[PDB]
Formats: sequence, structure tokens, C-alpha cells
Amino acid sequence: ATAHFVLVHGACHGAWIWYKLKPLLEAAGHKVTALDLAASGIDPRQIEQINTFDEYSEPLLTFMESLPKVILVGHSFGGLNIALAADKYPEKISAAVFLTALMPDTEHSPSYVVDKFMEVFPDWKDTEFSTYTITGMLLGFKFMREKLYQNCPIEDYELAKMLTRPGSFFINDLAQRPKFTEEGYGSIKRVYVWTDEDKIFPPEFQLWQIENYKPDKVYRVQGGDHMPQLSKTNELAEILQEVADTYA
Ligand code: NA
Repeated sequence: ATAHFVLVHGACHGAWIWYKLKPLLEAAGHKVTALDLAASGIDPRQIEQINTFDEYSEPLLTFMESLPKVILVGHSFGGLNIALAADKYPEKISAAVFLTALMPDTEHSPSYVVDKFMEVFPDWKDTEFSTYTITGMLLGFKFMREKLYQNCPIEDYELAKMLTRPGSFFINDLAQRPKFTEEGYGSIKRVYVWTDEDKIFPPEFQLWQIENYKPDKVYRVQGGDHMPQLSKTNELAEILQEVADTYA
């Protein structure tokens, strides 16, 4: 069965992270949309211009409204963006796939799993942080090479160095905004795809998020780093096909 997948990147990244997965899924007859969020990819805005998590999410929210059902795939921090889109348009979503992602729940503030990630005490190495009138971050080259892309082909790490941009977790926004609702986000089917060699979201942290808000299905990507759409593209495509077969 074929589906329309909507691929959503995390902080500091863009649509380009899907450059190998997208044509592979299209070769199986799926429709694929790979978005740049605000101030991401080649979007013209700068991160200092994005004042709220809603503004950051705008390209996904606009796309969801303009839909003529889709399977959302949120990577890393993109899990928060697809949770927000699901809270708004649950009827348009066949399933939400959380790919080594921050999966929020409905019982706690949206900031909950980001705070729990901070509790992991991640080693940011050469990442640079700053503030604007929100904390922003520019991921370090060594940080990305060792903590995110270490099982990726060298050329994918080269794309990351040429294309990653300043980003933000909008932690204060997430902490003060309303909890995601049981009627919206809480109503949709969820899939978590975890990687067992992830060096920034430890597998134990991915498993904690799974236990904290049990999804309908769970897949392990053996040998995946944090970037399985780059390091494990074929394996990921097979998992997404099964997800389309299950929920379409
Ligand atoms: Na783009």
C-alpha cells in the first residue's frame, strides 16, 4: 500500500537530510513531502526572527491546512513539530512516526521530554550557543561527526557541515504553552523508530520515551546512529513501507 509521507527535520537541519530517503520512497509509489521549517534549510528567515515555537512550525502547519491523510515522520526535535501538527489536524494523519525523536505526551508540559533530554547531560563539544531578544545553537563540526553522523557516509557529514544552521529548542515556549490534548495529539496512531547506536539520544533515553507514552508499534534500527535516514536508508524505507501497509 502507498502513502503520502510528510518528512520533518529537527533543530539546525533542513529538508536535505531526507535527500536519500525521499526518492527511495517515491520509487515504491509513495508521495513524499520534505519540508524546511522556519529559518531552516534554504528558508529565508533567520532564527533571530522566529519568536515562538508556533512560528518555527509555520511551514508544517501551513502545509497541513493546505492538504487536499498523511503519515508524518518527525526526526529528532521534529517530533515536537509533528505533535503540534497532530494536535491541530488529527483527522489528516494516518499515523505519526517518531524517528529517534523527542516524543511528547499529554500528561506533562510539551517541554517535558526536552528537559529529560537535558537530564541525559549531552556532551555538546564544539557547539556554540548564544541568545537573542531564546537560546540558539550552532552545532559543532566535531559534535556532529562523533555524536550524530558517526555511522553515516563521509559525504553526508560533509552536507551537514555545509548546510546546518542556527537553531533553537524554544524551551521556554514549550514549558509555558498548553499541554498537547488527548483529543488531538492523543488520538492518533504513533510509531517509534529507535536506533541502537545513537550517541546523542542514548537508546535508554529513546526507550524511556517509549515507556513513558506507549506507541502502537516500535521498531529498532540496528546499527543506526542519530541520522538513520542517512546511515540506514534502505532499512528505514522497509520499516516505513510496513507502516504504510499497517495504517493505510
Ligand atoms: Na529545501
